Amino acid sequence: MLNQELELSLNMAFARAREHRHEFMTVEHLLLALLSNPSAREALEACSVDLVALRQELEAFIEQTTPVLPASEEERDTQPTLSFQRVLQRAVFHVQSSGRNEVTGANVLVAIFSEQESQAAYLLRKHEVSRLDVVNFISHGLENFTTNLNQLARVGGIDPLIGREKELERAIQVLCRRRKNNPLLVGESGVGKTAIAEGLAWRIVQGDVPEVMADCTIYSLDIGAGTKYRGDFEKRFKALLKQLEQDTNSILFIDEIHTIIGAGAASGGQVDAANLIKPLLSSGKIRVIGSTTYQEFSNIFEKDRALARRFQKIDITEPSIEETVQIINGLKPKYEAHHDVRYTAKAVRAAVELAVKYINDRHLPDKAIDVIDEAGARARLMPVSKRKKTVNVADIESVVARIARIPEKSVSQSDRDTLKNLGDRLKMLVFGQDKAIEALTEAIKMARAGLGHEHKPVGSFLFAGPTGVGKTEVTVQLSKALGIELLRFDMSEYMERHTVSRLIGAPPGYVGFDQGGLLTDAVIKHPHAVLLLDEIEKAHPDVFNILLQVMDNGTLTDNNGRKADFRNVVLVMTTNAGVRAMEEIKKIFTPEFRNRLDNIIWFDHLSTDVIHQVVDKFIVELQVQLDQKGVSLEVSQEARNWLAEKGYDRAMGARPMARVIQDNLKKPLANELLFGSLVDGGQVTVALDKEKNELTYGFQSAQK
Ligand SMILES: Nc1ncnc2c1ncn2[C@@H]1O[C@H](COP(=O)(O)OP(=O)(O)O)[C@@H](O)[C@H]1O
Ligand SMILES: Nc1ncnc2c1ncn2[C@@H]1O[C@H](COP(=O)(O)OP(=O)(O)O)[C@@H](O)[C@H]1O
Ligand SMILES: [Mg+2]
Ligand SMILES: [Mg+2]
Ligand SMILES: [Mg+2]
Repeated sequence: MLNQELELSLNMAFARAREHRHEFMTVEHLLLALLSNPSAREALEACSVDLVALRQELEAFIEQTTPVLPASEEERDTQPTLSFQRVLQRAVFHVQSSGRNEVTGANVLVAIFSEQESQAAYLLRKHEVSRLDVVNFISHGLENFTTNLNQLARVGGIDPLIGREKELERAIQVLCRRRKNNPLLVGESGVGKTAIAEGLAWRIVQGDVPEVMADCTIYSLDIGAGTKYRGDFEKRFKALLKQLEQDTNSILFIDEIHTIIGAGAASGGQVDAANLIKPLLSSGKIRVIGSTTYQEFSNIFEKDRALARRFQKIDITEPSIEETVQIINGLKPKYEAHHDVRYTAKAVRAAVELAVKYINDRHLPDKAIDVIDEAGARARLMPVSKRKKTVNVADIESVVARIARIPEKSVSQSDRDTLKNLGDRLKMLVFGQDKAIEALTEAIKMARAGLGHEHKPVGSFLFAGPTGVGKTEVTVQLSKALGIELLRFDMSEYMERHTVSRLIGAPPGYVGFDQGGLLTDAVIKHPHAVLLLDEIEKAHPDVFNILLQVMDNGTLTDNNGRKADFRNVVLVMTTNAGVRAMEEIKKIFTPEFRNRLDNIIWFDHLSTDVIHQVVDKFIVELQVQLDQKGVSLEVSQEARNWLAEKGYDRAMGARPMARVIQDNLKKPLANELLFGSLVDGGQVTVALDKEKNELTYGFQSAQK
């Protein structure tokens, strides 16, 4: 009774339903199959129907609503619904009563119109295909950015909006109010705030929005944390608003509304320009849909108050797992057509569930769609594009793992050579503190070997010991040996309320300087770094609380929802407080603070031999400069003793050494190097006049 072609179309649709593992074979499956059927195809072509858009809409609906049934034990196969059987039976009855030999796809197409409450019939009417059309065929033959969203909808620049009926209903209801007419979509990034504004414009086009909003057109404004860079925000915006307020039912969508208003301007329009237009202050009234995040609504919008009261807040919550699975299932056919691949039902669910578990700084549905797009694209890298089959979760897992992070590079070469030699390298610049450097390098190597927490700084150290023994020098050299930036902050400048009777008397907040800008700005600008905090004992308790968060979470929150990632930072805090005796450090710093440290790196006093090594180091540096000028510097043992004695103090450590070397070894050579015996090279002998306790200087030209 049915055509060969019809029966083939049925088999191909039956085939697709058992590989997608659909439990039901529906009327929408039938219409979809009819798109491959020659007679039904030609009928739809005669009515000028874009078969691809119909293909996409049917497939999307089928995937969102058809239950999948792959599991274990006693279960069932693919089964035609009562309605499906009803349609085919209606076609057979019509055809037999009409005097025709066989049922064709076009006859089934006529039968589908009688399924009044079906999605298939709904889509046919949406595409303006009338039942009569098939019967007649069977028998015979603002200026630039992303503006007019209504126009974008008429073509296909806007991706379809799945679900979120309640949110759309609430936005429409808000726009319909006499006062407080402006919806303010509030939600996290990636949740779908822009998608809802855009999805509304589509509803206006479809006429799925009541008569009062029929003439409405949604215009999106050219936005994208504070705007004021050349032109004239005052007149251009005024001319824009007058062109919108030009007697029309125009809705102005302003994405990221927290940009223009709430923060801080520099001009004289922004907040004040829009404020006039909302109620009435001209000869019209406009409506605005805003979009912002939860934190930007509470703070800069509601408290600083730009226009907060004129807006109606609509909470746009992150979709659930199942709601997101429905969203991906509804977009899936467009991704499959683009990537030439098929995503399994299990991969789709895995994309959503694994993104929820491991991509924690982002939100659904955005992060799940990115994973799906990325997995489809990844398939192109493998030869041509390996279709996939009854497994695909493993692909999703690789993609999610790449997004959740993996930045390696610590194996057989380059980094290995520096880490293995760090101890020795630092021991060449800093003496008398082998243990300190050893413990420091053991901790860097441990973290570089992938052993440690991901949500914590590379290392958190408290460098304790006496003044001028190598604490600052070690961290400065550590940063140069690692090849990373050195971010330095003095905690004596962050005590909050101690320095004022002198002249520097501007301490408002201080913690405000670390937060509101400095500390975070420096860490965002230099993710890989050594963060040195001098004299940590003088810091204000608010700084310590901030430091506890850094050591616990590896992140800071400041400068308007900014994230300072401390994951690749070596935190070093130096203290003089105890004076290495170790029990004194326990009293000064709380157990809570001390137990979050990876190590309290102890630094000892300098020996007489270490002080002599510091002197030699200063002398070699000078010899390097002098040797390049053909000048040989020799400093006698007694003179080295003299420099050691003068450049070291128990209370200052080796702090006075630089000055002492400069005054007694560098300055006395200046005249001879410029206009004396050393002009063309030569020798300098520095000795000690014993019973005078003063250095001796001998010169000889490169004229022996
Ligand atoms: N309900 C939805 N249906 C289809 N796609 C959605 C839906 N919600 C969000 N998206 C998509 O997820 C991504 C993030 O949505 P978007 O509107 O940009 O989030 P937001 O504006 O809140 O930051 C976009 O690709 C958007 O198309
Ligand atoms: N351990 C040492 N090895 C080599 N030079 C040192 C050593 N200790 C001090 N110095 C010299 O003295 C100066 C002061 O050292 P520094 O690390 O800044 O002291 P502190 O331990 O108070 O932080 C350094 O710049 C360095 O020139
Ligand atoms: Mg957006
Ligand atoms: Mg200081
Ligand atoms: Mg110090």
